[PDB]
Amino acid sequence: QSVLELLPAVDIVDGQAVRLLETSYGTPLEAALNWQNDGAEWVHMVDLDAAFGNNAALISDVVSQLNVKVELSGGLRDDESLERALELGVARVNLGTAALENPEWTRKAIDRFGDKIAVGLDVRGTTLAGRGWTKEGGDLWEVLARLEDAGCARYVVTDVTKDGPNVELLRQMVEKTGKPVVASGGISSLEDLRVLRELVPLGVEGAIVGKALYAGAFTLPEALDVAGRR
Amino acid sequence: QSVLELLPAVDIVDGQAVRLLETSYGTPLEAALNWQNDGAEWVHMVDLDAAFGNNAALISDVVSQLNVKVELSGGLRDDESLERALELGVARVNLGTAALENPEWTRKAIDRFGDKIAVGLDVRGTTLAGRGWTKEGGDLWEVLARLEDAGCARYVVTDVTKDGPNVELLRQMVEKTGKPVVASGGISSLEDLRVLRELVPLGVEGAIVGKALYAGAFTLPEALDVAGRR
Amino acid sequence: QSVLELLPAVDIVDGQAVRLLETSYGTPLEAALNWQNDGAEWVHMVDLDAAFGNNAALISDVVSQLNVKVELSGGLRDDESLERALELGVARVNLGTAALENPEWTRKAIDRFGDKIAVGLDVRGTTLAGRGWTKEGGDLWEVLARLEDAGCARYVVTDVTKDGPNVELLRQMVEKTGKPVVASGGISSLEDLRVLRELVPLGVEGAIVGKALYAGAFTLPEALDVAGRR
Amino acid sequence: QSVLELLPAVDIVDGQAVRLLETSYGTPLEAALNWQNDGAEWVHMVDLDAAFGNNAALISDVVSQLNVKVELSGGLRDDESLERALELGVARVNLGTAALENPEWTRKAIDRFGDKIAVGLDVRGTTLAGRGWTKEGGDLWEVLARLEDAGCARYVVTDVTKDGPNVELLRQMVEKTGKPVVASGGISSLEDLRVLRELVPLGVEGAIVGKALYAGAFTLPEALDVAGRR
Amino acid sequence: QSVLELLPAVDIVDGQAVRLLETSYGTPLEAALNWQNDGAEWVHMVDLDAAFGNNAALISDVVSQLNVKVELSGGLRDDESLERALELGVARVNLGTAALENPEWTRKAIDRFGDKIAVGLDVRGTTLAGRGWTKEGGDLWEVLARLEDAGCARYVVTDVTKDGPNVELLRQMVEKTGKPVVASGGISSLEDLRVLRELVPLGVEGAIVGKALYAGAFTLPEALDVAGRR
Amino acid sequence: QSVLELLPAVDIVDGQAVRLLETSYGTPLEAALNWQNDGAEWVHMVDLDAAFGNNAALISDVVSQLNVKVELSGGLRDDESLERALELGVARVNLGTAALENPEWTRKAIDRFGDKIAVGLDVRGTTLAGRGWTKEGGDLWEVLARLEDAGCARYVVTDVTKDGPNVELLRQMVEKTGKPVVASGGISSLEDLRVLRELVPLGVEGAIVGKALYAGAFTLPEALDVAGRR
Ligand SMILES: [Cl-]
Ligand SMILES: [Cl-]
Ligand SMILES: [Cl-]
Ligand SMILES: [Cl-]
Ligand SMILES: [Cl-]
Ligand SMILES: [Cl-]
Ligand SMILES: [Cl-]
Ligand SMILES: [Cl-]
Ligand SMILES: [Cl-]
Ligand SMILES: [Cl-]
Ligand SMILES: [Cl-]
Ligand SMILES: [Cl-]
Repeated sequence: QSVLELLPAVDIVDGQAVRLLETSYGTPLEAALNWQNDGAEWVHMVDLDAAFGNNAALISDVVSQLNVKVELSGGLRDDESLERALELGVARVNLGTAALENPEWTRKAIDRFGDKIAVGLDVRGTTLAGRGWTKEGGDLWEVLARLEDAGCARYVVTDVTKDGPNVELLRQMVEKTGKPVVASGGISSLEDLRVLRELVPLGVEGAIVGKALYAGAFTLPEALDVAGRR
Repeated sequence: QSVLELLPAVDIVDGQAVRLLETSYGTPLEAALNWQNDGAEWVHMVDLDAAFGNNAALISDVVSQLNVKVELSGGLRDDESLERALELGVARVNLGTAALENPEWTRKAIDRFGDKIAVGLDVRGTTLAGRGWTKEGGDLWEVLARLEDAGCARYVVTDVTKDGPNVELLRQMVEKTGKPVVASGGISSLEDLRVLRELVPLGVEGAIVGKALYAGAFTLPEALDVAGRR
Repeated sequence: QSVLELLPAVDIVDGQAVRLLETSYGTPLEAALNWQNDGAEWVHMVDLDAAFGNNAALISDVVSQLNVKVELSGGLRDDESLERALELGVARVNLGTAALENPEWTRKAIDRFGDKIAVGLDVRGTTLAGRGWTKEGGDLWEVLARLEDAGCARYVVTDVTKDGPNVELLRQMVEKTGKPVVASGGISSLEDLRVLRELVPLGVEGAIVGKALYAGAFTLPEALDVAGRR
Repeated sequence: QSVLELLPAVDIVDGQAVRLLETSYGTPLEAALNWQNDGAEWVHMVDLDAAFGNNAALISDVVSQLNVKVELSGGLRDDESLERALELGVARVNLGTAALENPEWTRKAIDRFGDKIAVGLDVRGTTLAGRGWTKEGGDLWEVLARLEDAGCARYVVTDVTKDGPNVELLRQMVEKTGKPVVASGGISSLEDLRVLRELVPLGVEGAIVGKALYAGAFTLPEALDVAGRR
Repeated sequence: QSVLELLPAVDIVDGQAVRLLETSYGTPLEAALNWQNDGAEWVHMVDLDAAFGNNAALISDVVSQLNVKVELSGGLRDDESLERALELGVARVNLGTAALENPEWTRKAIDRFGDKIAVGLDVRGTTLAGRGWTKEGGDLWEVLARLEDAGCARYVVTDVTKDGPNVELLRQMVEKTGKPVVASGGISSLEDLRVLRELVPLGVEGAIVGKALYAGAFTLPEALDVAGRR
Repeated sequence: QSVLELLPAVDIVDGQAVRLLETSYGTPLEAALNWQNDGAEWVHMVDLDAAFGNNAALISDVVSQLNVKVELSGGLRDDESLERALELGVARVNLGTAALENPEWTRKAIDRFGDKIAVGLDVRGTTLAGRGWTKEGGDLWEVLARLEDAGCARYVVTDVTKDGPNVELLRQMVEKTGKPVVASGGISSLEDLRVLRELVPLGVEGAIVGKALYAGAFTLPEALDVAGRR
């Protein structure tokens, strides 16, 4: 059975990161090291300071001192922020809002950096998240169409609903694009990982895991045993 | 028996939050996680720094890493503050003073954001709280009348007296508006939760809990057993 | 026997407060919570940062999360400082030096805010404390006369001598004014609390307690048993 | 036998103070409280931040919450610094260098504030300490002559040599002035306290103690038993 | 058998450094001391703050208080940064990107400072790492050719791939240059150290070790036993 | 046998100092106190913040509260820095680079302050350390000649090589100058202290100790037993 990659979360907030052992804080390195110690191949690192930051050295420490691969997201919205992030040596970045608000910029980024770029999409069902005073979340399939035309290598789809994984949506995206899709959200137990691993032959590549870890539904080693060991 | 939702409090003060285990401080995530671990569906998060702040990343961490829903209040007084708060992805916000001092702004907010907006009212009996040099707390029923005309989805009524829950007031508001009302204050024991849960069929939706928790009157699991488990 | 109210001290210094368990520091909330846990009805909170500060959020946390009533003092010397303090929702404030240096301002404050205002007087015997290069402590009875004409609701008299409670002075003030008087200083043992409680029928309302607590002369529960439980 | 007062040292450095239990740091209040707990009547508090500072709130906390009397020194060199220090309510201050470099200012201070002012003199044998590029330590007896003419109430003489107490010098000063003299330095054992206590009838009032405490030569209770209990 | 030198890593990030005992943070001195305590001759110190800083005093502390030799890298990109680093007294520095982007500057540095200068090259296989919007990693052998013409004393080759040591590349560089080469990356077990030590007679001088230490593959004493004890 | 004075090191770095008990950080006072507790007469205090700072209060605390004598070095390079350091009351200072780069200034300092001034010389064998872009370490004997003409009271010679004590150099300097010389570096065991103590009759006065302490070669009490107890 083909392996479902896991990307346990590391959130950088006020220049530190929670680590799940109970909880403690410390550096992003210590949080990512905890996951590596458990058998992780990847971490999904979100720089929340940058998103809403000067954590470049903290991020570079993770890249330089750990074997785990870093997928970095948060505030990668313009030429300077993107170039600086890639200069840190991370394995991959995720673009988010601006990549959908600035489609030509996203295309320019994909053209230049190729498989180092993935695009994140936050969804409630099949609706894109986000509502401001004058802006609304666009049409998911119209957005996907633009990214596909740009040759986006990889999609990260985060279900943000609070009210299991959306298999139908993940299926539709893998079929429209023929690209790897990474799922996030909708995971409450190891059974949800089983459900996602059944989709690996269809193109679901991996899952970001975080909420279920902090909720104590399972540990990372338990998740890796279910998702698959390479 | 219909369930009374509980919204245990998390107060962000100097960029940290007390957690009740004895007390310790740490991040808002750790405080909200403690409640989630106890079975909470919601937390009522007050950004006191913003009210009297740059806690956006701390708040986003809670939203992103926890299953608990966040009702966010504190300093949501103008277009920028409101839009920024909603951009954090929180389930709901509460407006307070400005929403009563700027009725047209409140109406504009309700029109645009709908059920993401609730309005908080601080009361002593049936008098609105607040006295300045030249401003006084307005007429509770005149204020409610304006909010009802605006189509406010939900009210959060906090009894600030220090001298049980005001059943008569909560009854009157649910009947005037036909909207859900969340109670805060006047809770000293589990019996007060019983009293409030009897009002769920009349439209009392939930209770914010905080004072009684810190006073040791009960624990959150004990409260949830009384208020109801879904 | 009529109860003598106790107002155990909480001093906010560099944005933190000592807590007496040995001593430890933490937030003003944790200090006030310790007293509440012991049975306190009130705390006497002094913002020393403001007096000699941006502790508004820390103070609001105490008001919002605790059942104990807060009597707040420190740097309440002008329209802005006073209005901001009252906006925090505290039960009562104490004015100090400026209230005696600006009698018309004090009168204006008393007229507007009524029983939310008490005035603190520091004394050595019957002499008002304070000596600068060009200013001296005024005449205690001349100052009291002005406050009485203004209708001051309540006096807090702090004996600052270091060289038991001054029963004669407290008696004279209760008789001149017919107002409640709160005593501070001159307490070295539980017997001093007995002495003060005998004055409750004459108008001594309460005692601030602090020095004797830190000196280990008694604990707060021991003091409350002597002063009276409501 | 007349009692020799002890004034154990508290040094405020970077807004904190070492406490001798081993050593730990914390607030000036906690350091002064440790001495009070041991039976101290006085502490000799040096604000080193001010000397070489905004510790006003920390100092006021000590004054307000402790029974121990504070003798405050450090950076009290001009009208503003002196007035601010006295406004903190401390029992006594010590003037140092400026009081000898600005004799008329010192006289003005003594005239206004009387027994709240003592003057500190640092000595090596009978030579005043201090050598700059263009300034030298003046003549001890010529300096004393000016202070005596000014009516200085009290002298604090600190022996700064590192190469027992100088009984002859302390004798000469008490006889020239008829004023109380407080000794500091030259104390290596309890016997040195005995030597100093024999001088109490001649006018040596007290000793600052610090070096011997940190050196472990004795504890404060042991010192108080030797110096005398009132 | 000729000894392979080990250069265990110390990364200075936010003015502190992780130490591997589990992990803890503290000063760069404490991290380097841990390695020295284990038998290290060298540490490879990276100032990540400078790279992406004012850690000069922290670095000087290591140089001054420890017997271990420091190889310092990070942000040594111009005349001022280089001169300041060498003024700290470190045994050796490593130049990185600028040394390849500014070949004449690198030559000037090598000419002046000789064997105090080594040049670091980050590689994926035989491709130089780094891709920006308009800049790409140059040709490894063309870069090496320029450094050889400049008389570069020593090369530090870091394999940054995440997808054993590259013996062929290390062989080619030692043969092209006749200079010592230090390897970094590609070490997952003690066997990889054996592989590298076999290359010591060919000119591989040492290995930086870090990833494998934090991964728990071996301890530093275990590594030193394999690499060789002098 | 004449005693060899020991001057255990205290390095002030980021306003704190490592203390060797394992290691911990705290204040310079706590570090110097540890040495005093072990029997030290002197500490050699280096203000690395000043060298590469506002540690004046921290330094004054050491001087004022401890019996140990302080030899202070670091950044004493000009009239203001030197005068300020001496105003802290330290027993002695060491001048370093500027004293050799500004010989007339050094002479002016020696003329004014006499035996309070010692000059530090960093050496590799008999070569003065330091190489910049345009400056080189001068000729050791030519530098010494200038200092001797100036009447320098004392020399501190630090061997900075990393590749026992240099008896020949220390001998030559004591004979050229007839002044006390303090050695630093080249100490790996108690035997090296024996070697240095044999030179006391020739004019070697003392040794700074630090590297060997942190390396665990001996403890300070063990060193004092070897160097001599007065
Ligand atoms: Cl990576
Ligand atoms: Cl998850
Ligand atoms: Cl939420
Ligand atoms: Cl409650
Ligand atoms: Cl209150
Ligand atoms: Cl008291
Ligand atoms: Cl006092
Ligand atoms: Cl002493
Ligand atoms: Cl080095
Ligand atoms: Cl490694
Ligand atoms: Cl000294
Ligand atoms: Cl040494």
